[PDB]
Amino acid sequence: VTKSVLFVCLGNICRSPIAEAVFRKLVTDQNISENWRVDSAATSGYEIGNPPDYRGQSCMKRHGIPMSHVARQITKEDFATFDYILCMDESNLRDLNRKSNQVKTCKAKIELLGSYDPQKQLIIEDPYYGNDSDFETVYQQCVRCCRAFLEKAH
Repeated sequence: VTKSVLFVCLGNICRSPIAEAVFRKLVTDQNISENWRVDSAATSGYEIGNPPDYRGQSCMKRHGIPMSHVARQITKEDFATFDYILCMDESNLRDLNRKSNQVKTCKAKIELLGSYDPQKQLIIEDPYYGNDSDFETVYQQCVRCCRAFLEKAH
């Protein structure tokens, strides 16, 4: 059957849209995009409707990675339909775990995306109050973690 992954951050503007776009390009480059449902969402409603932070778009454009998204908040349905929910920081994880204990069906495994990093940079830190170099770090983390996740899901 199709496999699915939902990347999650607080606002779904800085971090999770990059993770989604990196993963989608990885599976498309490996001829298996059709086997995956890939998405991103927010724990909060703070940015609903908005495209990714344009600093993130600038970073993705440098790297040649297509990125298009409209921010949305995670829903109770997403816990039933996704195989994996991969989030950025421990505050996301606590939030997601709280929301997941409010539904009947939680198929998803809920984990830090950085738990996949061979370099063991566990937290993908919010770059909103940082600079271009922070978005670049987020990017690099997502490239390492997404490849590892694709090679062997936990």
